[PDB]
Amino acid sequence: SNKCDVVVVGGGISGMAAAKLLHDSGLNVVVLEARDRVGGRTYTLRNQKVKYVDLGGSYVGPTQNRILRLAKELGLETYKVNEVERLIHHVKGKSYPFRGPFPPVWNPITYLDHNNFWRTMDDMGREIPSDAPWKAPLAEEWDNMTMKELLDKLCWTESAKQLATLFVNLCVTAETHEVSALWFLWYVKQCGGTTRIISTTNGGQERKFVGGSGQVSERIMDLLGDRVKLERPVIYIDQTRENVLVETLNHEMYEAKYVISAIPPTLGMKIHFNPPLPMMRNQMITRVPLGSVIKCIVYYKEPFWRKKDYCGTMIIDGEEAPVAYTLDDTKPEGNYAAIMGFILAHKARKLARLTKEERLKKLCELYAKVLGSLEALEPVHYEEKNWCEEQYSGGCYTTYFPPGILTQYGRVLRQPVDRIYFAGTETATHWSGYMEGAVEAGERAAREILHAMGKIPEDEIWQSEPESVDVPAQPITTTFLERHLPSVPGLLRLI
Amino acid sequence: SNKCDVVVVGGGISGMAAAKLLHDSGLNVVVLEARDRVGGRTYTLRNQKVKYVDLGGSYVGPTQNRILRLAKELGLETYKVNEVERLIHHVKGKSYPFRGPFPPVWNPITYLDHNNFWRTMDDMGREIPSDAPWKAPLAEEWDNMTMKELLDKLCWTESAKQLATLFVNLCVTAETHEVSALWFLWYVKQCGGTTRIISTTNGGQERKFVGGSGQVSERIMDLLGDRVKLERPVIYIDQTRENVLVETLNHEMYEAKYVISAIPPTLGMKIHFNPPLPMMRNQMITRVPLGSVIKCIVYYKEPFWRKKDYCGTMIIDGEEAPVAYTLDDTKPEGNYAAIMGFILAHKARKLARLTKEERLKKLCELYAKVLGSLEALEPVHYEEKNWCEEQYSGGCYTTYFPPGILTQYGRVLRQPVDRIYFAGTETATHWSGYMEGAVEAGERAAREILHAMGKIPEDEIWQSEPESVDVPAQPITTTFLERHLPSVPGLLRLIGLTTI
Ligand SMILES: *Cc1cc2c(cc1C)nc1c(=O)[nH]c(=O)nc-1n2C[C@H](O)[C@H](O)[C@H](O)COP(=O)(O)OP(=O)(O)OC[C@H]1O[C@@H](n2cnc3c(N)ncnc32)[C@H](O)[C@@H]1O
Ligand SMILES: *Cc1cc2c(cc1C)nc1c(=O)[nH]c(=O)nc-1n2C[C@H](O)[C@H](O)[C@H](O)COP(=O)(O)OP(=O)(O)OC[C@H]1O[C@@H](n2cnc3c(N)ncnc32)[C@H](O)[C@@H]1O
Ligand SMILES: O=C(/[C]=[C]/C1=[C][C]=[C]C([N+](=O)=O)=[C]1)C1=[C]C(C(F)(F)F)=[C][C]=[C]1
Ligand SMILES: O=C(/[C]=[C]/C1=[C][C]=[C]C([N+](=O)=O)=[C]1)C1=[C]C(C(F)(F)F)=[C][C]=[C]1
Repeated sequence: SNKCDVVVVGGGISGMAAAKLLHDSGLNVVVLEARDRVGGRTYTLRNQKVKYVDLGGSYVGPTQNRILRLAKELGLETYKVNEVERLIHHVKGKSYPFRGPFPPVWNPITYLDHNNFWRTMDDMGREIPSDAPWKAPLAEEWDNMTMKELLDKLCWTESAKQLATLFVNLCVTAETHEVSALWFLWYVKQCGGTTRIISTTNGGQERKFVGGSGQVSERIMDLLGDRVKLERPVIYIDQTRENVLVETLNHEMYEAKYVISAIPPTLGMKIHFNPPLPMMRNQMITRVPLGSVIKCIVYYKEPFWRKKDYCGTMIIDGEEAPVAYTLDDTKPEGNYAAIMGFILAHKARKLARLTKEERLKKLCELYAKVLGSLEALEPVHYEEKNWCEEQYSGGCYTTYFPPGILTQYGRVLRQPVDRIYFAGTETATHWSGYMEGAVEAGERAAREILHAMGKIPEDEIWQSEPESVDVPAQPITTTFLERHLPSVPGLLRLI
Repeated sequence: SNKCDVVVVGGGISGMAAAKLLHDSGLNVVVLEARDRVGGRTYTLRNQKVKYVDLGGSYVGPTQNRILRLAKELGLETYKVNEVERLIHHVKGKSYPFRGPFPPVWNPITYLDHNNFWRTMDDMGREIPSDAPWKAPLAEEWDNMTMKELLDKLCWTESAKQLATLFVNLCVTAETHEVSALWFLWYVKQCGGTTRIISTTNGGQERKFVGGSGQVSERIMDLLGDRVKLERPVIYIDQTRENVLVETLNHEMYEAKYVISAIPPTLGMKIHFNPPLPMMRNQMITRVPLGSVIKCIVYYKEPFWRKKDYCGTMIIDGEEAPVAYTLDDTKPEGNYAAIMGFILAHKARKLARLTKEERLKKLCELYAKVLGSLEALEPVHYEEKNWCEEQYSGGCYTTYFPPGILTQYGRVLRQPVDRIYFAGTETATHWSGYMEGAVEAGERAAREILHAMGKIPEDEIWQSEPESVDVPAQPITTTFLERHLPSVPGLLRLIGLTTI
């Protein structure tokens, strides 16, 4: 057997961040990675046509201080996603350009309904503990409803319900009827609320890494050398003896003091456990699917949309459109002009039966309509990735919780099982679902082990992160009218 | 490698029925079973205090002709569960004895609401094809609602909503808010509807096997001999070469022409696939949990409840009650008197924290109150099994579908993946979730392979089953009033119109 201090299962950002922290503390770590690459739900493809492209997780922004610090230490730089010109909201077959993060509305009833929807998402979130959403005062009530039920109650207009639906589909790559209202409300609040999660400027989509986010995992693999074992899917963990035994599919055995599980929760099902897992974890890992998305990048000769004072952001309502959301993916130098779009949730499943060339035609025709430009019909290149097909991800971006699961099983997610500690972005308390949450959870799991070893005190397990000097956060603000305008039923109670 | 025609993954009733059919057809089969025993979600415990007891699946009944036929061919016999005396419905801390399968209501408005609830479940079921529920005309609308939402729309009384809640909890070991309305309506219709699924006499809970249901899998293992490999959990299936390669945890390799996967769909996640599964199955097997249940059997000196004209059936509403449903589990000889009860859904999670002795105490106190009998506080023995702890089951009785999954992913549940065919009760079209459905699916998967091999024509893949001569099925009937009485909103519309 190969003997080490800690085996880390998974070489995504979380497992690499955990392995780096333990290595830096002087422990002998091994990373066992199922794939022939590191990075997991991050994947940067390089070729002459694109230079580089993120086909998985890409964006970082203010308040994501851990991923920004880790990347800076590994030598990476960010650049800003283009948001100089106007965003577009495409509604009932017409483009409405706008500025500011929230698509505006002009009808006064629709205005009250939209304002109340976003305000209510944040009001509900203020009662949900980031580190324990099952402790929300209405946890059971909210966990026993889907987001479809909540939007049916809250939205008096079809306009608000359609945009709220798009919000859920885009944020969590899942239908409103698939997901728990408590879990969705927690998910938004633990990113800093509605404005922060939906924003490019001053929010989650502000920046990308120069050369791709895959460099985070690749550069930690560079540091660790042959401590990273590629094509070593873990099949078996045995905790019955003095040392933990970890077996891989290619017949290798690893012996360690402790294990970090840095894989999506449900992919724990791919490991046979001795002794069996405790009942609550045994069932939990069958109840926590990942969402569905195709990330598609269409390349053009120039960023032609900018000539029409459009930044390349499109928010596209309705069933017919394959893509509900796009961002400008042009490189910081103005070259490799491109539009990134997502095919979300049921559409990822519906449109997966098409060929790559058929998806490209649908996207170009959509973009030609929304940007009002024939130039959209002349792509020079195309790259896409359907994350639903990945055996060792299960989907993207993250794990969602169907109704009833977070209150019954949520407490299990980061509970250690003897000498197995749990990392992965699903176990974070701030930007869970993101690269930021991956770093938080991997470093916290590593520090749980250092505490178990008697190397650090209990109060050092959870550590605050200084604000980035390069990407400072501006405050989220609201107006008097936003805070105090009535809801639609509120306007009716006054009549 | 060990070479054969067909590797069957899983030695539950479904894999064992598949293996038996293939063996009987002259093929070389191997069964790879993870556990040190066959039977899976069936498990018959034998000891001197109980003689035998089913801690997993137990009951069979009219219309379950495949399991009856298989068991009969293996030399097994059935007996009837005791339903001679009155059933009890316990609600708001009082017991109401009754006869007939449905707990009755006297309040006229409540009666309309109850009648309409059961009628509507079956009316909706008649829109849903057993072999393709996603083809129901309103499949998307019904799949995008939980059963909680459906009961909130349908039940105009708390009485009906509370009974309907217990019905879902007991039938599918899940909460109403956990499960798709389309899936639940399918599940009930593919068992023959509300009356058949809830009934003891003339329904699913009519009979048990003398000596236990585990004998089905055990007697097939006896016929197959050393073809059944115990403690062989499958970890890897490789279809990249001319023969399929199947690898076990204990480092054995099996080579076959075809594979039958006879495990619960989500337990396919325990296998690494080369090439990877197609996208739809890859995601489906992360979306289909099994329910939660502890099956608990309390033994007594005598079946004392019969002396009070109670058969031992208790239908118990109330968050405080650990157990929502019981049956008499006395042996057919009248000895080893016992009450079987289920701890369902969230209660199986909440009460798993307790010791075995603490659960026995809570159950005895409950039974004493419901039966009005101090004798219930004098148990002589106790057996239980929490199925939520089983690595190689995932839960019991069966797999449930949360909202949105059956329409998006249901088409791939029994779609072959190259040379992998899918059995297991979850893939059945009649009594899916039951031992009957295990037999249907195992035999159908085996015939798909016989067809692939050119041994049988396509029209022999799906085969009807002659009715049991031992267990005749009475038809499900309704009265004129049951068919035509209005719902509560129907009555309100009649009132509004009159007064006009
Ligand atoms: C896919 C995706 C993700 C995504 C996104 C868009 C798409 C299409 N957009 C994002 C964004 O713009 N910004 C952001 O911060 N995140 C975004 N995301 C999500 C992000 O990619 C993920 O949150 C993060 O990458 C998750 O990291 P984590 O380290 O927690 O998880 P992982 O990447 O899935 O890594 C797990 C690794 O484990 C290996 N594995 C799996 N099973 C085994 C076994 N049995 N044995 C050994 N290794 C195993 C996987 O192969 C993987 O490398
Ligand atoms: C648990 C339970 C079930 C049950 C019930 C009450 C309880 C508490 N009441 C029932 C009843 O009264 N009447 C009835 O007809 N059914 C009832 N059920 C359901 C019933 O037990 C199940 O429907 C039926 O037994 C399912 O049979 P099936 O053959 O489809 O599935 P299985 O029994 O789960 O068998 C699967 C086997 O596969 C092995 N396994 C799992 N993973 C692997 C791997 N990787 N490799 C090899 N073998 C594997 C399992 O160990 C099992 O033996
Ligand atoms: O929820 C939103 C965006 C999330 C989001 C989450 C993860 C990853 C990414 N990304 O990679 O792009 C975007 C949103 C929503 C809206 C709105 F208002 F239309 F609903 C307008 C803009 C953005
Ligand atoms: O749905 C019911 C019972 C299913 C059921 C399904 C599987 C296995 C078993 N079992 O082993 O006991 C019982 C039911 C429901 C009622 C009612 F009406 F109260 F809801 C009254 C009696 C029975």
